[PDB]
Amino acid sequence: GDKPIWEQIGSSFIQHYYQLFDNDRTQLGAIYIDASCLTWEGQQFQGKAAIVEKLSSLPFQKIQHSITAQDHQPTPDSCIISMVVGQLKADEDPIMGFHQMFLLKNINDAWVCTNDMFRLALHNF
Amino acid sequence: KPIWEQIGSSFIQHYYQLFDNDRTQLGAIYIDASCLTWEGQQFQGKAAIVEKLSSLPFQKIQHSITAQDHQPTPDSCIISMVVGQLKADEDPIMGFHQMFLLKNINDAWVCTNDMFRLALH
Repeated sequence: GDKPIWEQIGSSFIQHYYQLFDNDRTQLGAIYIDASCLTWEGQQFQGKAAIVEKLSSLPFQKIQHSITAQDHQPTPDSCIISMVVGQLKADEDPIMGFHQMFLLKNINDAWVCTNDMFRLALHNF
Repeated sequence: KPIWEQIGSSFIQHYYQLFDNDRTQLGAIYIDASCLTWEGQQFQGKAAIVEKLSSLPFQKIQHSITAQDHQPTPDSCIISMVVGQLKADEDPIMGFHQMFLLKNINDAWVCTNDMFRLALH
């Protein structure tokens, strides 16, 4: 009928997440649940509480993301899985590349994030 | 190391070993209803997947993993995320991103979802 639902939901989710991320990361708790997991630069965080503290604690003042590419697929358990590739610009730091992954689940008529993995692309020096 | 990391690590080892050696044998780690997104293009089902992979235009390929992250999901699956480099034949080294969703079926771990993307300079 045109665009599959996972494409629609994934895309809108991604957009909403970065907007929140780029304007007020303290509001990020809304997209996670207690059983959510976050791996940020190789470090794992379990649970909404620990996740939000971590993200709230980043030393950036101004952050801006840019998506180069996003891919979405439905999973067998009816979840939505997405892979994002893009660039980040924080404060006066140099532009960095990153990759992000999200696993979405519909809970209570709502799509929430149960798994989030983020890793920066390092410059080969 | 946590259980999920042990499984993820092995799977990837398995995957790239096959990829780099006998890619026509990759079917072994997929299921009939597997899904592959390769550079933005979708390949649905084992048969489509295998053809696609077997058909890549190079003869020799080699991968190297720069970083690998693994997580367990609430529904018993495992998500494996990798960043790396590869060299195919005589082409220059290219950066890449790959992600896998692993499921335990019939007592073994298989890949149900696979997403691959080359990095841009």
